Amino acid sequence: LLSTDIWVAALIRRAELGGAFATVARKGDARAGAVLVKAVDRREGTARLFSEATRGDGERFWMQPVRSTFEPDLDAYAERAARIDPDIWVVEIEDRDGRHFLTEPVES
Repeated sequence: LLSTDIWVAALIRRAELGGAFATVARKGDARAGAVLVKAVDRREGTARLFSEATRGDGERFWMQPVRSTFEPDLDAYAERAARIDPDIWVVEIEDRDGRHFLTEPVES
């Protein structure tokens, strides 16, 4: 369907327009690479990590494959994810409200 780099450009653009700091921490495969999104809440001093999942009808949503108030656990997960999948993208978003700027549904 849509090349990952196009989707990543839209996410970065949206986050930057919202006042967040958004950067590509790992540039994966342009056309079909999976994406990890690390959303850091600057105010609460906490962070979340989102990975891709699908519903029994093919609809895309975001799941949290690891949950921790200790940010280095999310960094440990991202490093392992890039060994498991060398085509993976990692996008880090730093926002005053911890917004992830994702348009697809998210698992709380």
